This record gives sequence, C-alpha cells and structure tokens, in this order.
Amino acid sequence: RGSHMEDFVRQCFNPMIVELAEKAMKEYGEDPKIETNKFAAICTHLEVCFMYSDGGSKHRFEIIEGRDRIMAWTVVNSICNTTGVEKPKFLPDLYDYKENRFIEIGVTRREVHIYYLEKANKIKSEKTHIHIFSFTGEEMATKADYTLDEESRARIKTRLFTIRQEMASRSLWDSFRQSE
Amino acid sequence: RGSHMEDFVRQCFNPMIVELAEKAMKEYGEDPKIETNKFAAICTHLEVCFMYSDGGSKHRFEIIEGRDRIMAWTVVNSICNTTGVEKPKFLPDLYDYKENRFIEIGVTRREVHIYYLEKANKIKSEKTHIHIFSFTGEEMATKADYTLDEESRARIKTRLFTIRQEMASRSLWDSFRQSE
Amino acid sequence: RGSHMEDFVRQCFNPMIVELAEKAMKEYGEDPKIETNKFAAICTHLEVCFMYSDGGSKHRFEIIEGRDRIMAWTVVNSICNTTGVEKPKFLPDLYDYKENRFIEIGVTRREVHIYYLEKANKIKSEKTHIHIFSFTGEEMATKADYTLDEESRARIKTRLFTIRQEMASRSLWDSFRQSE
Amino acid sequence: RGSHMEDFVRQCFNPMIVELAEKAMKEYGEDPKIETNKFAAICTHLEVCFMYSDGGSKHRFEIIEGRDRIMAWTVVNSICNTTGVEKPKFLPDLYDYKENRFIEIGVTRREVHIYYLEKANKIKSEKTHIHIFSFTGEEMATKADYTLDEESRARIKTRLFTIRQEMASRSLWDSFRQSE
Amino acid sequence: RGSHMEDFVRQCFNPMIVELAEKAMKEYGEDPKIETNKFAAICTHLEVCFMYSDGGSKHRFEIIEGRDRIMAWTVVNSICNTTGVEKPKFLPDLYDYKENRFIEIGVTRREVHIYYLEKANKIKSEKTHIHIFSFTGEEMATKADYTLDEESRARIKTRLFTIRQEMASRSLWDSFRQSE
Amino acid sequence: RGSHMEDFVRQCFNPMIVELAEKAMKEYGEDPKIETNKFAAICTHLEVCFMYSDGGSKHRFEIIEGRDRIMAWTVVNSICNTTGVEKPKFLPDLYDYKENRFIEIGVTRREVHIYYLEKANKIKSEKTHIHIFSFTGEEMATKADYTLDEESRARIKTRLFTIRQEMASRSLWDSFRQSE
Amino acid sequence: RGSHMEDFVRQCFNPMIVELAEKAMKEYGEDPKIETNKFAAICTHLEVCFMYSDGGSKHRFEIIEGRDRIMAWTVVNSICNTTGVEKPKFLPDLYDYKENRFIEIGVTRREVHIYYLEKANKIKSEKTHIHIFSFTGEEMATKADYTLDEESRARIKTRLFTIRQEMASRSLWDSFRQSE
Amino acid sequence: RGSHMEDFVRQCFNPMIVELAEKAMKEYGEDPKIETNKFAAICTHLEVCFMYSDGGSKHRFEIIEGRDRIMAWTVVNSICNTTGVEKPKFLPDLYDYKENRFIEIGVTRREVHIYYLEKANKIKSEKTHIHIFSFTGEEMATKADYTLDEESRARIKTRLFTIRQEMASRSLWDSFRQSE
Ligand SMILES: [Mn+2]
Ligand SMILES: [Mn+2]
Ligand SMILES: [Mn+2]
Ligand SMILES: [Mn+2]
Ligand SMILES: [Mn+2]
Ligand SMILES: [Mn+2]
Ligand SMILES: [Mn+2]
Ligand SMILES: [Mn+2]
Ligand SMILES: [Mn+2]
Ligand SMILES: [Mn+2]
Ligand SMILES: [Mn+2]
Ligand SMILES: [Mn+2]
Ligand SMILES: [Mn+2]
Ligand SMILES: [Mn+2]
Ligand SMILES: [Mn+2]
Ligand SMILES: [Mn+2]
Repeated sequence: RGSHMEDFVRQCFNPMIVELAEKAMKEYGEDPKIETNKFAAICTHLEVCFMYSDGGSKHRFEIIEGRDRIMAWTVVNSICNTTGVEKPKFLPDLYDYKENRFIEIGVTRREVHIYYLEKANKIKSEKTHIHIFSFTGEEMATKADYTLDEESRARIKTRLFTIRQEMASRSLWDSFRQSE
Repeated sequence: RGSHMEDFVRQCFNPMIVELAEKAMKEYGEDPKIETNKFAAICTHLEVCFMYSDGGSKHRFEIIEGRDRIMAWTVVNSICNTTGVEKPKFLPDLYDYKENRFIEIGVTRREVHIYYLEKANKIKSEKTHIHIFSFTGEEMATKADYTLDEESRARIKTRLFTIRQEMASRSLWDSFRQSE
Repeated sequence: RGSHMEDFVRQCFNPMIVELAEKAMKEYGEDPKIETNKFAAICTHLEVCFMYSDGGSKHRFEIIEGRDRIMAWTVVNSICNTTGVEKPKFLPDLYDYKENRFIEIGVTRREVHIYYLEKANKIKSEKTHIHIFSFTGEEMATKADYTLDEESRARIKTRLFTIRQEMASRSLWDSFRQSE
Repeated sequence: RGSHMEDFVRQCFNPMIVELAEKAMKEYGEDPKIETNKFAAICTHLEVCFMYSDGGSKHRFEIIEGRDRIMAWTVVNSICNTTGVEKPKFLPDLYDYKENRFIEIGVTRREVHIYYLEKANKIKSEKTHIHIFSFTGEEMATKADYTLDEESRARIKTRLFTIRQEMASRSLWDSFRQSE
Repeated sequence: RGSHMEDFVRQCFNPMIVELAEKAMKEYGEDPKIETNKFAAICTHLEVCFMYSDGGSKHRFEIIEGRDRIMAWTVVNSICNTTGVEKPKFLPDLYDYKENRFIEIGVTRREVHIYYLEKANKIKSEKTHIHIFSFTGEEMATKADYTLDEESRARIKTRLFTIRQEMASRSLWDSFRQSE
Repeated sequence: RGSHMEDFVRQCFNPMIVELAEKAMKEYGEDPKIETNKFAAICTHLEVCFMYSDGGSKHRFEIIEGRDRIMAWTVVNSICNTTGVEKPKFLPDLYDYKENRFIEIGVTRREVHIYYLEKANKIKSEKTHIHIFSFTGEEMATKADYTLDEESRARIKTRLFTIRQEMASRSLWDSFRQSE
Repeated sequence: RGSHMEDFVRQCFNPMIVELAEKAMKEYGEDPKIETNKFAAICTHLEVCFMYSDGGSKHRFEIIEGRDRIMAWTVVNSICNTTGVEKPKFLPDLYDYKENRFIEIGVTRREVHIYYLEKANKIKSEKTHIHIFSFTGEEMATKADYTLDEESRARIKTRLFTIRQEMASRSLWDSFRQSE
Repeated sequence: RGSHMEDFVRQCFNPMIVELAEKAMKEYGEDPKIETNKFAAICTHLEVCFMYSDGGSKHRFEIIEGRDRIMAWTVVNSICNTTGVEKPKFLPDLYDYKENRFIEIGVTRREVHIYYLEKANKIKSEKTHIHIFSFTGEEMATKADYTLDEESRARIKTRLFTIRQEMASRSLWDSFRQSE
C-alpha cells in the first residue's frame, strides 16, 4: 500500500510505541497501512501518555493506555474497587495515585478549547481529570490543575512540535491536520 | 498433574517470582504442581514483599523473604548483632532501616482483623512490625503506622485485586478463597 | 474470559511463537481468548514450521509463515519472479532453495492420509510440495520425498507428542482433538 | 554448614550446572550443603552429559538429564511413542536420534569395568546404550560403539581430570573418591 | 528535506547497513537526505555484499566494503603483500581466500550485460573477479564462475526483488530505475 | 596518518562520544585523522555537555549538542515555538527547562575571561546563557548564575584536569594548548 | 594451592570486586592464592568503599579505590588542582564533593579505637577524613561526622557481619581475625 | 608514562586480548606501560593463537595460552594424563585433539627460519608441534604439516600485516622490529 505517513511513523516513533499502536488499531478493526493518519495519531497520543507518566514520582501513575481492552478495564476495576472512585464509563489513559483521579489525555490539531469541551461533554464522569495538549504548544487541564510540573509538560509540548515540523517537512502535516 | 492454577500462576507472575516461590516450597517439602493454591499464595506474598521494599528510599529495607532459610536467618542475625534489636522467633519478611524494626507482611482472603490477631498472638516479639493487606483492598498495620506513603500501598492493593479478578475470570478464585 | 487452553498455550510455547500466532489470528479476525483451540494449533503449526526450517542448511529455506499476509505474498512473488516457479494460489509455509519448491506444512489430529488428500485437492498447484505430520508420530510427504533427514523430522514428531501429553495431562486434549 | 566442597563446587562449575544440580537434589530430598560429595558428582555428571550432547550434529541428541522427573519422563514417552523403542525402566540421560537409542552416561572413580557391569545388570533394557567415563581417563561403551568421535570424548576426559586435580589440590579428592 | 525514499530506506534496511552507508556517503561528500536514490543503492549494494560473504565457509571471505577508505586499502595491501596478487587499481568489495581473488560486486537496474562490460573495461585488473546481480533476478560472473552455490545466490536475488516491489509499492521504483 | 592524539582520543573518551564527534566533524568537512586537536576538543566539549545535562533533575535539560545540524535546529525551533524564547542566531548546546533559557557551553585553554567575552560578543542573543569552563579548573557563567550545584560542576572540572594530565603525560598537551 | 578462603572469597563477593582486588594485589606484588586473608580483606574493603559511595547523592563522591595506582593519583591530583585541597601523602579511598574532603575507609577486626589512632598518626594530612567500621558493627568517624545517613551505614555494618558469620561457618574467621 | 605504543595497542586489539595480555605480563613481573613493545607482541601472539584455534573444527583445540600459569599447566597435565603424550617442559600454546599433539605458536619479525631453529633447540620435546608466522606473511611448520587449511592461515597472515602497517603508519614499527 506504501504510505509516506507509514514509513515516517516507523522512523519517527520508537518500536515499542509502534507495536503498541498496531495492537490497539487491529484490536479495534483499523488498518495502520490504510488509516495512516490515525496510525500517526495513536503513536503520538501513546508517546504523550508515556512521557506524562514519566513526569511524576516513582509510583505516581498507573498506565491504562497501551494495554489491551480487557486488561485495561481489569486494572480500572481494581483501582475503583480499592480506592472507591466511581468506575468511569469510558476508558481513561492514566490514574493519579497522588491526587486519586483518572486522567484523560487528548492531543489535538485544533483549539485546546474545542477538544476539551468535546471531551468534557462525552465524559460527565465528573471525577475523571482531563488534560489536553495541542501541536502548537498550548495545554489545558481541569480546574487549571496541570498535575505535573512545568518542565515535564514543556518537554511534551516540544516533542509535539518536533513531530509537526517533521510531518510538514515531508508535506504530510497538511493532510494530518485535516484528519482530526 | 496439570492444574489450571499452575498454568495461571506461571502466566500471571514474573519468572523470578515463580522460581523463588518454588525454592521455598521445595525447601519446605511442598509441591507447586499439587499444592497449587499455596503456590499461588507464595507468589502473591512474594510480589507484595517486593513492591513493598520498592516503596521506600534507596537503602531503606533489607529483604529477608525470598532468601533460603539459612541465609535469611544469617542476615537476620547480622541485623540484630549490629542494631541490637531482639532476635525474632519467627522469620520476618523485611527490615526497616529507617524505623529500625522488622516487618511481617501478610496477605489475606479474610478480614484484615482476623489475620492480624492471628499474627500478633503467634509473634509476641513486640518489636516486630506487622502490616497486612487483603485481596479486597484493606490494609492494617501496627500502631496505625503504615511505613510507606499512600501511593506505594495503593498500588499493592490494586495489584492484589487484579490477581483476584484474573483468578475468578478462570473460576479459580472460589477455590483459592477457601484455601486460606 | 479465562481459558485453561489459553494459559497452557502461553506456558507451553515460547513468547515469540505466541506473539506471532496472535498477529495472524487478529489479522484474520480471530480471537485467541475465545478461539483457544485454533490458538493452540496456530502456535503448534508455527513451531513445526520453525523447527523444519532449522533442519536444513544455512541458506536452505525461506520462511513464509509467520509474516503478515502482504509481506508473505511479497516474498512469494520475489521467489517466483527470480526462480520462475508458478505463483501458488494459496500461501505456502516455506520455500526450499535446494529442491526449488514451495512447502505446505500441515499438522493433524486425524490420519495423515485424510489431511494430505484434503490439502492436495485444494492445492492443485502441482509444483508445491506437501509435508504433513500428526500428533501420534506419522509423517507423509509428496513423492515420499521428506526433504529433511530423519533426525530433524524425528524431533518435530517428539515435540508434537509432548504437546499432546501436556494437553491431555490438563484434560484439554479431548476437546483439542475434536476441534480439527 | 560451610563445606570446602560446596565452595569449590560453586567456583568450579558454571551457574547453570549448579542450579540444575540443586533442583534434582532437592527434588529427590538431598541437601547440597550436607551431601557435598554427591553435589559435586551430580554437577560433574551434568557437565559430561552436556558436553556429550554438544559432540554430535545439530539435531542429534535429546537431553533427558537436567529436566525435572515428570518432564524428563514426558519426553522419554514422546520419544518412545514416535520411534517405537521400548520404554526404559530407568531414566536415561540422552537419546541418540542418529543411532535411535537411549544413552546412560556414568562417571566413575573406580574401574570402568566395575561401574558398567553394575549399570548393565540394573538396566536389562537391552536397547539402552551405556557409555561410562572415569576420572583417570578411560571410557567404555556398549558394543565398543562410542557414538562420538575421539576428540569430543577426549575433551570430556580432559575435563574430568582437571576436576580431579582441582579437588585434590584442595585435599578434597581423597574424600570424594571414597564417596562412590 | 523529507524524502519518501529516505524514510523507506530507514524502514527497509537494518540500522547497521544504514549507518555504514551514511559513513561512505559523507566520507565521499554525498548527502543521504538529498542523494536519496544513491543512498538507497549504497544500502542495497551493502546488504548484497554482506549476504554474499555469508554464503561461503567460516573463513572464506575478507569484507573490504563497509570499511572506511584508508582501512579498506590497508587490508587490501595486507592481502596483496601476503598472497602476492596484484594490487587492484580500484577498491574491490571482497577477497576470496578460497579461490584467491578479489571480487567486485555490482547491483544493476539495467541489463547484467551492460553493467559487466562497464565494470570490465574500467577494471583491467584481470585477476579481480566480477559478479553482478540485477533487480529482476539475473546474475553474471566472470568465467561463468559464480563462487557461491545456487541457494546463497538465489536468496540475494529474492531480496533484490523484494526491495523492488517495496520501492514500487511506494511509487519510488520508477525514479530509482532512472537513477542508474 | 597515525596521530598519537588520535589514539589517545580513542582510548580516553567513550565510544559514543567518539562516534558523535566524528559525525559533527565530517558533517562540517573536518578530518579527525588530520585535525586531531579539534577532534580532541570536540570530544571534550561533548563530554562536558553530557555531564552538565546529567547534573540537573530528570527532565531539566534538552540536549542540543550531539544531534545533527538539521535535527538540532528542529528541536531548537520546537523549543522556541512552545516557550516563546527568541530563536538564537547560533546553535546553543542545551536548553534549561527550569530557568527557561538556552545554554552555550565553552571549554577553554585560556582565561575564562577571554573566551566568555568572545562568546558574548558573537552571541548578542541576550537571553542565551553562557557557562564556560577551563582546563585549569575555573568556571564563569552569566550573571554569576551557574545553573548546577557545586558538586556537578566540581566533577566536570576534575575531569577536565584529568584530560590535561593524560594529554601532557603523552607530550600532547603543549600542542593542544597552542591549538585554541 | 587450593585455599578454602580463596573459594569462599570467590563465592562470597561479586566478580567485579574479585577481579579488582586481584589487580591491586598483583600490582603490589601480592598473591591472592597464597595471601588469602589479605585477599579476603581487600575484597571486603572494596565492597565497603562501593556501598559507601552508593550512599550519597548522584554526583557526591569520586571513587579513588579500585583504580590502578597511577590513575588513582591522577584523579587525586585533578581533585586537588581544581578544589585546592592539600594533596594527601597517602592514597585515600574517596573524595566527598559535598563536604570537600578526602575519605580514608578502614575495616577492622579490632577495636575501632585502635585502628583509627593508627590511621590518624600515619595520615597527619589533617584535612583527610577518616571513617572506620568493624566486623562487630561499630563505626567511628572524624569529628563524629559520619558523612552518610544512618541507613546507608547500617547496611555496611550488616554486610560486614554477614561476612563474619559466613567466614566462621567455614572455620575461617579465627584465622582471619588473627590476620589483622 | 604515556606511550604511543600503549595507546595504539589499546585501539588496535580487542579489550579481551588486552586484558589477558596484561594478566600474563603482570603475572610475570612485566609492565605494559613501560614494556610496550612486549605488550604489543603478547597481544599479537594472543590474537594469532585465538584465530588459530578458530580455524579447526568445533572441538578440535584446547587453548593453553591466555590462562594463568597454574591453570594452564593443570589442563596440560589433564591432557597428558588422559592421552598419554609426554608432558612438555615448556608451556605450549595449544593442543590438537585431531592430530594429538601440542602446538607452539611463534610470531616473528625475523626470518621464519631463525625463530623456528631457536624454538626447536629449546623445545627438544620432539612430540610438540611448532608453527610460526612472520609479519611479512611467511609461515613454517614442523614436517611441513600446517594443521589448518590455507584460508585460516591466510587470514592470520593478513592480520599480521595489517598490524605492521598500522604500527608503521604511527612510526612505531621500526622500534617494534628492533625489539625482537
Ligand atoms: Mn486512551
Ligand atoms: Mn486520551
Ligand atoms: Mn516470610
Ligand atoms: Mn509474611
Ligand atoms: Mn501457512
Ligand atoms: Mn501449513
Ligand atoms: Mn540421569
Ligand atoms: Mn547417567
Ligand atoms: Mn565497493
Ligand atoms: Mn561493488
Ligand atoms: Mn554546540
Ligand atoms: Mn558550546
Ligand atoms: Mn585505599
Ligand atoms: Mn581504606
Ligand atoms: Mn605460550
Ligand atoms: Mn607461542
């Protein structure tokens, strides 16, 4: 099928992220060789989730994203049945053992304003925290509480803009921006 | 002999925990292929001990559990002969170099209330600290002093409930609960 | 979902075989947590293919099985366009650079007689070689030409009978035999 | 307990051999810290078995020794049920896929004459091949058929004499010789 | 600069080949980000050289290609000053210790006829052997002496056609063919 | 060409530093076999940059030095487009996510006074921080703000003096000092 | 030569410590196969030095012990020429970048009182800090300043008593105690 | 001390050869930092011995060189006490299990004629085989029996001439040639 996107994705993200993105995609009946924009996004969203969890303290976060659907919900339940938080309706990306809340991480090519309202209206889980980033460098978190310190968040932002430049250097960014 | 428990134990715990559990069992004349509930427990108790020691600071804990009987007592003695704590009658699981006390870690399928009294009456070592967890998510430590911060203990609790769900998903939990 | 088969499969085959079997299954819309007999088979068929290719000389075989559909056909075509053999209708498992032919490897719980006729009638590619094994220890190859020497084939047979005993030790063999 | 033998055994054999010897010993209710001569022997017998299997061609031997009792018999049965050799009464050490026979490897501190008769009278399996070595450098195989070529057997002999010198250098050989 | 070729090259060849190709290119004042066809070729020519040397016996070939200019000539000289072959004017790719000759390996997108005459007229070293391959599957060696056995050469040919299909699947083959 | 410097450089710095220095040199049309003093310097400057970034907290610094020109500027831009700092005219060595500034690291064989003025006059980027070290042990940073704590800086200084002694032990220091 | 000590030393300390101890011994014309008590001591003193440096913060200590004589003095000089501390007459074991002083670590089988006076009278370097430990569990540091926190020092003490028990379990302790 | 030779030796031979050469030198009271020509030779002689043993079949040679004096003689004795060859007076470099003889490998900067007579007159062990090489490319073995096939010996010769060129490129060869 031979997509420039697909070769760029494989040279741009580390193999562990690429393998994991393929699982979720196939597990949801999507094709990384055909749905190449979504493939690029899932990797990106995956790497952000991973840097995010790296920002905290040793035992701070439980990583929900990157597991398979059944096991992701298994840990979700174990978390709810031991802390007592309400079981979310939709799969979150993380759990903060420090603040005792679930995190939903979104990565957008539009206004951080737009995505967040979209995610807040779908959630209505109240307790679940929302933290979104954009490819231009803005972030936006519930109650203005950004969980991590500035430097951990600054790096994520830097990485997201590197991915943008690399995508645009290959004339792929325009098509990627119109994907979301 | 072919026990569902035994295959689940080997897929659920990491190889280092499984090897170590087998040593202790054989070293005490028990068979992991036949005593599969106890095999599952020893692994679990082993993993809890290991996460527990991971919760502290770099040099905080000496790990007694997981060594062979003779060497476990050797370090126990070295600890007593250098700090001056009373030599316990029964093998503890850890030593806290911060609070200067031995830790006994128990993992229960009953009320944290029941196990602790059972362990306190057998101990009578006074100095030795007791910290027990349950598979439903409660903990219970001497003098309400839980040694680790909440997040390290929360993770242990989460893991213990994942093991429960996985065991029950395979219809093994009922037999495991009636083992203790 | 918790299948004894599924835990046995993961403890019985090496991780590389299990990962690869899952790809092919998901890539063909099958579930290893639900289609556990087929999961066990695909692993077995995979390990046989791998030992088989290990039997020859250094550069003897090209391994078609275990690649993804698109790439498996890519090498198939490269092989046909460089040797000149007829392009098979169905994906083979190997290519013999020594005898210059494609190999179809089957693994059966029935008479080696039955499977081979089934595979010969579906093939009709004439050139493609067929080599089947059973779980009881018989083999059966086109033109009585068994490609490998006796010892390489003897080991495959031994392994196949170990898998049978292990499956039956866990009361899984009866259900597995009725799967084919 | 502190045995010179036990420290010498651990410095003289590689960790994989030492771990494996401990399994078999514990699995048969023997103590390597107390039965140190037998501990030294089992390691030696283990290393000989391993070099022996290394002497053949790639797929020549199946290694029975070093597995646990139940799994060693499992492969034994798979071998018998696929070749058709008679199932031995006693666990052999190897299987020769080339000559299609089981091998019993013995290592002696007495006359190769004595041990072999002892092993032949106990066996009576007829088909099972016997190949014994001594610490002084002699060997002795059924039907004068020594399976491996001279060089592979010469190395085993050399190693066995190195172990003797090292043991005697530490004044352990005399007690070891009187063990058998 | 963002070349589809360049991303495909990095996903198609192993990292060791890509690193080595970059050295030679930079060492000769060429840019892999700009001269992407030549970048793709040098990798290909590199991988062929490496499989080629893998075809012989253990100590058969000395690999000249892939070293830096100064060190490649150093070994060339050591080879000439110890065997007595004439020192080539141009850097060869290999040395055959079996046939005692230097090998020049070429990889072409034109007729194996054309490239070979081009390489023979430039060489005039007489002793130096020439062995060329094409992307369609033909080979062509001096004195019809192809050095390796058929299977080693068949694999090279297969790989070369896989690279062609992958390049064309991405609409890169047409531009690559017009590069040579 | 055989330079004592070049052999000393390869035995004195770790392979990762040596490889990276060669890239930058070749990427700028310099020869490490001929420009051996500059080769020694680039390694040194590289190791200082690396220890420097190791001094901070986990996510403190982004390392600009050691990347290739195009990618170094890519991250530079991502940093500027996400924080809003002015885009430097010249490539810096690091970015401090804590103090939000770019760092220029210089290593001198002259007065820390001289180099700094030279670097300040060329920079005029105002925002970019300057931190220089000498081989005799002095440092010198903008606004007397030395970013790292004393111990991290003390180690760099120690290492720089070890390199001096080693160079002089080989009678290479005099020529190296006259290089700058 | 075959010393029980020598086999115990090799099973008791990790290979890196044993290799390093042998260097220093040979570099000073001592034989670990003959001077086995001193061999045991140098390992012990080495492991203490290593745990000690592990107690501090990331960049706290420079490790002098374990290097070869010439290189140990090279770093010593670099440290003196960059901080300005007086160059010790005798090789210390460490440097504290936090407190800016050299550390001499001694390990004794006598009264911590005796060794320290012996080391203080030989030193007279004033600035160099002295910190000694005993095999019974006492420590003793200059100005009652023990550099590390209690837990790091407690572990060293525990380890030292384990080595004592292991040595005595093998009837080697009595001869070791009379060595010092 | 800083010898160009010593830096060249460390960049020219692999770390395992350099470590091993240092052992033998220190074990014989020689200094690689001062006796740099002998240091270069011992490495060279070591690498030749290692390639030599690599030339044979899997179990062909026992490597005597590179062990410590006591252990080298231990294997020598084990070889003699199991084959029955005469115990050499001087330590050989190898044992050929194929031809049943000890090998003395010499590497010369003079006529292969001179060295061999020197080694034959000192030996007088009759049975011990002698095989010498020169840096110009000639070899010379007892009874014109060169043990290995031409290609294995050709590579050794090539390597020896590379070392010569590298040494001379650094103006070290002249001093090295006058060392022998
Ligand atoms: Mn998600
Ligand atoms: Mn999300
Ligand atoms: Mn316990
Ligand atoms: Mn417990
Ligand atoms: Mn197939
Ligand atoms: Mn098939
Ligand atoms: Mn046996
Ligand atoms: Mn036996
Ligand atoms: Mn070339
Ligand atoms: Mn070529
Ligand atoms: Mn720079
Ligand atoms: Mn700089
Ligand atoms: Mn010291
Ligand atoms: Mn000291
Ligand atoms: Mn020698
Ligand atoms: Mn010699």
